Amino acid sequence: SGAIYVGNYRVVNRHLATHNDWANLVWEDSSRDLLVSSTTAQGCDTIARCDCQTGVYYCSSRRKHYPVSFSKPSLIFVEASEYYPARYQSHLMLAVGHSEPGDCGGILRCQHGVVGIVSTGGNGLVGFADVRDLLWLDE
Ligand SMILES: Cc1ocnc1CCNC(=O)c1nn(C)c2ccccc12
Ligand SMILES: [Zn+2]
Repeated sequence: SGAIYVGNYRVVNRHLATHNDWANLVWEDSSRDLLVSSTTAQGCDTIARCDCQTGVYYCSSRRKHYPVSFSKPSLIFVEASEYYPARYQSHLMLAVGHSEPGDCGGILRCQHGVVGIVSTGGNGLVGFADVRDLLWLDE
């Protein structure tokens, strides 16, 4: 689990969005596994605006943060789970690292701010849904 709080928005994995997230829907993209809902409280996370390929992510299944190198956001085939059939996921970044399903929502951060959230994984790889292109999160 996990979310990003920036301005009047909450960014979550679309497969983990709650009934309240869907009732306050701002934008969602199934191919990205992202959903953004509106909030009453102002959030103060900072979204990175950069092309970094190194950063640190939180891994709840190890209670640890790990530094990784990751690929630029791209269209990648992702195997099925109970939440989606196998399909191409867009704006996905991969790194070598540990993850389990419940690690979704863990934040990846570089020196500039939040890069994305854990979304996929397996075989020693962890995939992150990028948020750096969503310029509207700051306005
Ligand atoms: C976005 C997406 O695509 C398909 N199902 C999902 C959503 C469900 N995701 C997973 O099942 C999953 N997430 N991570 C980090 C893992 C690590 C090891 C094994 C499985 C997973
Ligand atoms: Zn950066």
